[PDB]
Amino acid sequence: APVRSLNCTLRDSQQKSLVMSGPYELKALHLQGQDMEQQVVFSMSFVQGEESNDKIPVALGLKEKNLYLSCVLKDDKPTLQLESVDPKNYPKKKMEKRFVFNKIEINNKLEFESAQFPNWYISTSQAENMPVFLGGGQDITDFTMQFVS
Ligand SMILES: C[C@H]1CN(C(=O)Cn2cccn2)CCO1
Repeated sequence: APVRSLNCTLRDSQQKSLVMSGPYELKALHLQGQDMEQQVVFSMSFVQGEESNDKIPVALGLKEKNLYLSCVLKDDKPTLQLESVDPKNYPKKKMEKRFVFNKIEINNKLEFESAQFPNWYISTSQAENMPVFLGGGQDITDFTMQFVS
C-alpha cells in the first residue's frame, strides 16, 4: 500500500540541532529553548532496499515539503544535497537510490550511510553553524532521533 513515514528530528552526538540556513542549505548548531522551533522536522520514509536487523533503508524528506536529502557526485565527489521533487509522486516506496540512506543502529546511536555511496555518511562538523555534509578522522556521524507528533 502507501509508503510508511514518521515525523522526527535528528541531533548529532554533540546534541547539535539541524536547521535550514539557506536555499537547499543545511547547517548544525547548539539550540535550546525558544530557538528549537527553528529545527528541521523530517518525514522519514521506510523505503525499498537491502535490510538487516540494525540496517534499515530510509528516505529523509523535509516535513510537508517536496525536498529530500540526496547523494550525488558533485565536481567529482559524493556530496549531500537537498533536491526538489514532484509533490504528486513523493514520497513513494521505491525511492531512487540517491535518496536512500541505510539507517544503522550502533551503540544506542544512529548513522545514516548513503545507499548509493557505501561508507559515506551524513556528517556534521564540531564547529557551530557549519554545513551538514557527506563524509566517508574528525567528523560526527552519530545521531539520535526524536519522534514528533
Ligand atoms: C544539504 C547540504 C548542502 N550543502 C553543500 O554544500 C552541498 N555541496 C557540498 C559540496 C558542494 N556542494 C550545504 C549544507 O547543506
